[PDB]
Amino acid sequence: GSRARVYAEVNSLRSREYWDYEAHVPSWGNQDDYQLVRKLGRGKYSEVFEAINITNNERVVVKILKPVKKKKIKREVKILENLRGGTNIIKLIDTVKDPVSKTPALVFEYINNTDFKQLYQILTDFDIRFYMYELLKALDYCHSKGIMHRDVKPHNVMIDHQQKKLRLIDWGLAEFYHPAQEYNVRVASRYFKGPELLVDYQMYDYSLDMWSLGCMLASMIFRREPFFHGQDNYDQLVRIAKVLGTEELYGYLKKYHIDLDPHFNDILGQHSRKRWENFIHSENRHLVSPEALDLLDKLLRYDHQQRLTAKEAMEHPYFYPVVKEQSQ
Ligand SMILES: CCN(CC)CCn1c2c(c3c1-c1ccccc1C3=O)C(=O)CCC2
Ligand SMILES: [Cl-]
Repeated sequence: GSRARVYAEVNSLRSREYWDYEAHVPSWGNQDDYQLVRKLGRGKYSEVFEAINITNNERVVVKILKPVKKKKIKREVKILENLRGGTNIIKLIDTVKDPVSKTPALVFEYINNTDFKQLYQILTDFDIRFYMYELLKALDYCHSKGIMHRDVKPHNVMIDHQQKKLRLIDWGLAEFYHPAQEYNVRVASRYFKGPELLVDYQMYDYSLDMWSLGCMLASMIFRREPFFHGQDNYDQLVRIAKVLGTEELYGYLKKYHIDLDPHFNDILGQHSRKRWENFIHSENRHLVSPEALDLLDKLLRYDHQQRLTAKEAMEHPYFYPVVKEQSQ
């Protein structure tokens, strides 16, 4: 099977209530305290608004949750509440309901997000390190809290590039990691889906997020965003395999006794593992360092279990400038 190398027992060592989100009973505050100001976005299961808490004028984000089973709501809420105070995890300010419809909404702290599409083409090397480190803090935090985000992607990484403030948002796909639990591979967003998802390996873990983060890192340092630009989940793996190599994919599959969806036979082709330096060009050269590549190489590994953990990634020399700057 497969087990997270870290935080594999977080949840089992905690009270069941910590992870038994289905048993979680949110205290649903009154959404009437919030004035929706503007739609910020809409997901499959929610719409998100900038809002003002009219009681204290606090600008917040209200994520109005769509008619999904309350299980997923409880999951997100419980996860968010478990992650409360987690570094760079979006702060769930409150769980509120329209007091009449009882439609639940999550109130999050407001972040002035810098559009990642533009941001990622202008990040400096240090910025990337900085933000990746910030994101890793969130991931290490949530992983340490027994939670996989499972949808790490730029759209879920709010970066206020003015305040250098990063929040990992949208915990709606997040799940508690329980060793040996088989999870839905229909998580994350295509370009950020780890190979494990793409090969329907359900016994994944926090390291899925590290793949996604690796994808983000790759996109940031290489400025190819998304870095692995699959046209669909199949092609996503092909795109990955075109970089990480098909023999390496097969070794991964073999290690986890994964058999490919046979549809991959006629599309994976045969691809040598590419040197990450292959992605360096004049316009990203300044973002790419051996340390970045080494880190990336250790994140974008098929073998989810061999990917760096968030903490390991944070410990990677690539972030030394950030840590050094953090201290000094
Ligand atoms: C405003 C910038 N969009 C960029 C994609 C993020 C919108 N967006 C979402 C969420 C949250 C946000 C958001 C923006 C600012 C602060 C806090 C939050 C959230 O919690 C979700 O949960 C569900 C998906 C959408
Ligand atoms: Cl799942």
